[PDB]
Amino acid sequence: SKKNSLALSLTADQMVSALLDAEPPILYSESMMGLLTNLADRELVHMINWAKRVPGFVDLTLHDQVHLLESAWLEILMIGLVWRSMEHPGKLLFAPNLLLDRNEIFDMLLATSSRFRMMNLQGEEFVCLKSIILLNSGVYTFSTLKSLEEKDHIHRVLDKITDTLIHLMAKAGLTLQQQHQRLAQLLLILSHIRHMSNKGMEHLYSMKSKNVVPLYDLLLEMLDAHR
Amino acid sequence: SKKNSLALSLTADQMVSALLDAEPPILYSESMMGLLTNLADRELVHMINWAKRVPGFVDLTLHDQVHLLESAWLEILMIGLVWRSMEHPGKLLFAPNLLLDRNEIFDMLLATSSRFRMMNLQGEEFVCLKSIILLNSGVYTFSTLKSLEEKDHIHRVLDKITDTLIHLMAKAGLTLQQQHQRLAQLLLILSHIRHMSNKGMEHLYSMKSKNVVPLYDLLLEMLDAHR
Ligand SMILES: C[C@]12CC[C@@H]3c4ccc(O)cc4CC[C@H]3[C@@H]1CC[C@@]2(O)C#Cc1cc(CN(CC(=O)O)CC(=O)O)nc(CN(CC(=O)O)CC(=O)O)c1
Ligand SMILES: C[C@]12CC[C@@H]3c4ccc(O)cc4CC[C@H]3[C@@H]1CC[C@@]2(O)C#Cc1cc(CN(CC(=O)O)CC(=O)O)nc(CN(CC(=O)O)CC(=O)O)c1
Ligand SMILES: [Eu+2]
Ligand SMILES: [Eu+2]
Repeated sequence: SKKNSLALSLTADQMVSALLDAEPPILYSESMMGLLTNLADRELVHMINWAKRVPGFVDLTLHDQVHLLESAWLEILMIGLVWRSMEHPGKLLFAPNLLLDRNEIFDMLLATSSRFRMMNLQGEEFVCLKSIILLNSGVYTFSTLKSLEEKDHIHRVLDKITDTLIHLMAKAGLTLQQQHQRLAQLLLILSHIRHMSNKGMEHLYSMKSKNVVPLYDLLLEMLDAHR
Repeated sequence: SKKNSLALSLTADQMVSALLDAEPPILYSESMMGLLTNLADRELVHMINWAKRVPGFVDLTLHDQVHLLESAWLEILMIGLVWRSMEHPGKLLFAPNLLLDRNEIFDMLLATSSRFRMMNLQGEEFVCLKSIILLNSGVYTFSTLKSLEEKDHIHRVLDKITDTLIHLMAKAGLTLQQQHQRLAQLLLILSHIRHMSNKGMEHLYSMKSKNVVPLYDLLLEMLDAHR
């Protein structure tokens, strides 16, 4: 209701449950780039559905919902990957039947996955991060009274997810200090994910340009939204 | 000493003073792109000097020092600008004698400046942010025992700057909660600055490619480091 919003009245545990229930279905893959863009294409359908279930999200205009999707899709895909590969050091689990390794975007992705493991990132935190990406990546790329009213909403939901995260950390045995150091640690990693997304976008765009065959519709649509 | 490091033994106020003393000299400008790349070129000299004085920085290898500079230079330039223009709504103060306005990278830069104003960002916080950019932007783009020892250092200094920031906020009248919400707010903005840096880099590169005249040496060197 963007004023009576259900998202602002959710406790930290409620928020966490909602996010966990919203988690998309495990997908499997069906050349190497072709397997990746196929998976990517199919995950995007499920991510559009996932976003609906993210507290605060349906309270924005449809155009703003689409803008956030267009802005954050790769980062979201990437944080998923980085997360799946957390336990496979030197490897990238794109799907259970698609695991690759060591021996550069892929290297940045491996490092990030390592960083997560060394921090021992938790599934409850993961889902928090993924939503922040959704709500934040587009936000300074939307002017008007409605525009700032939308921005103010997103900022309010983001503050709400911060509280959750902080709550989670406190629930586990962590000093106030340790809480704000881990919060900082995790958010700074999203800088790197933005960066990787910008590089992956450039890469994907190259392949499009040098391939003759246009690749999947949805995936192409989310790529074209950038530029 | 990266073990006896002076940076890890600095209190929050000490850290803040050091950062403030390290602040570079006000520069003035001397076509529009030519004025901007000139200023940019001249600021870079002073930023190399500024970095030396950033606690923790001289404790890294020289190659890692250069890598961090090459990685973070535009973001740092941009956070400077965004900060200078905070008080000139709809305008960008590149230098006191170079002020531009409204009527897109520049728009992202204005929005960020607005965001800062609405948050009423403080000079003590500004300098904290600028250093985090320095220490963080390159860090997941450095493998070996020394490599992780460097990473562990940077992470330790970053944790130290988090404490400072949090301290500052507490010093001003802020709830624990307000502290972790503002910390989140500020770090998420660095995602956007990374993003803008990636876009500005692409832009700068275009101008280089379509201009015949090569522009300034230092500036060209920091651009070439990307790619
Ligand atoms: C967008 C993206 C494709 C889709 C990716 C994706 C999909 C789903 C998902 O859930 C998460 C993510 C996360 C990352 C997403 C990719 C990042 C950029 C992309 O376009 C690519 C790649 C790609 C792939 C391969 C696979 N490669 C495997 C192999 O050679 O068999 C096939 C390819 O060379 O054709 N190589 C490179 C470049 N390669 C550089 C090179 O080898 O010199 C990176 C490297 O392998 O380390 C880039
Ligand atoms: C790298 C950079 C030049 C240096 C910049 C800088 C320098 C020092 C510093 O302390 C901070 C920063 C922060 C930003 C830095 C710029 C971002 C990208 C850059 O290459 C540019 C520009 C630029 C400039 C101008 C100036 N422009 C002013 C004017 O037209 O007279 C001259 C130009 O058109 O030649 N226009 C555009 C694109 N323009 C798109 C266009 O107008 O359709 C943006 C727009 O004006 O909103 C891009
Ligand atoms: Eu490859
Ligand atoms: Eu222009």
